Parts: sequence; C-alpha cells; structure tokens
Amino acid sequence: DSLINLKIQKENPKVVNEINIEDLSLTKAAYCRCWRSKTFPACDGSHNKHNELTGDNVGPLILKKKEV
Amino acid sequence: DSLINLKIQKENPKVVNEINIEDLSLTKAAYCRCWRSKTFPACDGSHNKHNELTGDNVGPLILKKKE
Ligand code: FES
Ligand code: FES
Repeated sequence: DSLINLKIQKENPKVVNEINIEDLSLTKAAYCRCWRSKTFPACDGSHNKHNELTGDNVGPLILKKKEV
Repeated sequence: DSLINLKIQKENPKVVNEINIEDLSLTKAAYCRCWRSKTFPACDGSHNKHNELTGDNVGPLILKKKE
C-alpha cells in the first residue's frame, strides 16, 4: 500500500492530464506512467532509474501518429 | 524505494505500450498511470481505490479527438 506519486501536484486531489490528439506534432511521443519525470506528463527517461533502484519494470505510454 | 507496479507483466523488464492514434475509436480514451487497471493499459477507474487506500492522488492520461 505505497504511494505512487510522491511529488506531483499534491495539493490536487486527482492529477489527470488531457492530450488533444490534433496538437501532437511528433510521430512518436512518450508519456510518463511512473510519476518521476521532471517533465511530467511527458516521459524523460526517469523510469529507468526507478526500475534500477526498486527492481520495478515500469515504462511509458508511447503515442504514435502516422505521417499524413 | 518502493514499487509502483505490483502485478502487471512482471516477466517483462520494461512495460511500454504503444497507441496508434489514427485508430482511436472513442472521442475520449483514458489510459492508466496507476498500474492497477484490469484493462491495462486502459484506465478502468481502479485509481480511485488506490487513492483511497494509500492517500495518493494519481489519475489517468486522457486522449481526446478533435470536436
Ligand atoms: S519518466 Fe516516467 S515513464 Fe518514463
Ligand atoms: S485505473 Fe489506473 S489511472 Fe485509472
């Protein structure tokens, strides 16, 4: 029964982020599911240190947008 | 120093899920960031029980199509 989010918007009772698909410009964009990214909601690779430290296996959600 | 993901795909060293945006069927789709959903990588509202149990404030990432 451990907290998952330690640092992000603790004054907020539920941190929910929205992505409007039409705004995604990159063919590939990674979003954080570990709550350790310094650019949250984006993934910055911080999951890797978390995984090494705790022995976890978390990773990001990758949103893929085909080239029109 | 504690685990975030307790039970999802433990045989996999790093769980990464790819979403093909062009194939979203719903205008609003919620994706799990708590690692408790029974429909992972989709959010099924399991974050609410996690938050109540632990006092946390995690919630989903929501993808929205153009209006
Ligand atoms: S930094 Fe959190 S999933 Fe990559
Ligand atoms: S069930 Fe995990 S964020 Fe909703």
